[PDB]
Amino acid sequence: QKVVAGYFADWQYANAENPYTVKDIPADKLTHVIYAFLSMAGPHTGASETVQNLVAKQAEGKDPYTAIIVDTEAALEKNFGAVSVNVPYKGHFAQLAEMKKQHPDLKILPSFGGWTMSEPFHAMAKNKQAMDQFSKSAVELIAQYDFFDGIDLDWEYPGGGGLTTSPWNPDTKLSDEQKASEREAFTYLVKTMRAELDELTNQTKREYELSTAVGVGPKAAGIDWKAAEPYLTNMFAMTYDFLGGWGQQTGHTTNLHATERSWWGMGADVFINQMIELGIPSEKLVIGAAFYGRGWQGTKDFSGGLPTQDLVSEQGAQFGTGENGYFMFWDLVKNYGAKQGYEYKYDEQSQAPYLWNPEKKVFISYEDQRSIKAKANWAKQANLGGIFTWELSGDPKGELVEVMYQEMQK
Repeated sequence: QKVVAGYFADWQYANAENPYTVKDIPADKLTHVIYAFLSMAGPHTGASETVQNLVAKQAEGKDPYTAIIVDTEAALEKNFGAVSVNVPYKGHFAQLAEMKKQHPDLKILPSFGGWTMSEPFHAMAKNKQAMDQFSKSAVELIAQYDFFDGIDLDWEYPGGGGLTTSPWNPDTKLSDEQKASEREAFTYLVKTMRAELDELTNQTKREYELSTAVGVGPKAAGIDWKAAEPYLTNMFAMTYDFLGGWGQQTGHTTNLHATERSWWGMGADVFINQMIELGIPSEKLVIGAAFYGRGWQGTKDFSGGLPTQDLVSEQGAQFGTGENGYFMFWDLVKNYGAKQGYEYKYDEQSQAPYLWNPEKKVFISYEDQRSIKAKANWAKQANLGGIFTWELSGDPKGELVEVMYQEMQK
């Protein structure tokens, strides 16, 4: 029985072009739904003003580093439709409670953190009591919202390399002291959360999962996997965002196979193998697939052949699906076809599709049925735990979910 997991972004329903809700989830084809994102009462100076305000409102009258719902409008308030379960809230959470009733073998996890809300973890990790407050309160939160089956951590990342912790800027770079501190803090955190969840099981007789997202390359080395892995159920390997419009280096964002034409030798396979070498058991690792793409404009010295290890562009694409340089799968399918000047290409060696617009010199790296099938078969061959996607709304018709399910469970 393999993991087939989908992240559900809490904000996507509000896009009138693809107003994706819990009711749109192909729950019969998934083993896990991961709700993104919750946080804690701590600093979010690096996030939008909107998130900072929401956090501040939720933080009021709570102890520092209490686990919180951030977008409570989405989670609890918005009426997405009547349900059969007897819960006093609406929002996505009522829909999730209904979904759990209708699909009782499905696991539903909240995810804490993500790119823009990882910042507070760094403050939290400086104090044992802060970690203990987060752990206790996160489990209290799922105890209240009892359709959840555990907790997913998305701290990007212990040892830095995240939004507010770039190592290449002296202003944000973590000291070596801070990196060692955070390495030990992550082990403590998962040990403490696992014991808290164990206490919940003493009370409810239900099993709960504790899982984490895992960054690639140096982003995985910041955790002591040999010490931490016993406490963790699954490791969601973020084998995407290898490249994107934040940099000029152009190519595959989520290619299965590293090749000689990979920028810096990158590929999912090499990164998953590295994770195994660091001590994550293969059967716990879940390979990451994308229902999005990333793109560039002003791609240089390229005419639609195979991408190479030195391929650059003037800049990230100054357009996207609701944010520049970021494209949802559905948008690519509907609006970036041959008739719009974009030629479909497939790098068979890398197992990755890409679009090339010769007239606009636009290169888009993405993921499709072919590459997802390749990833799922590779996952089976590598004795991995399964496959996951960021994120479900990219595939409104559930066509890519169908491939994950069919290929991962065959």
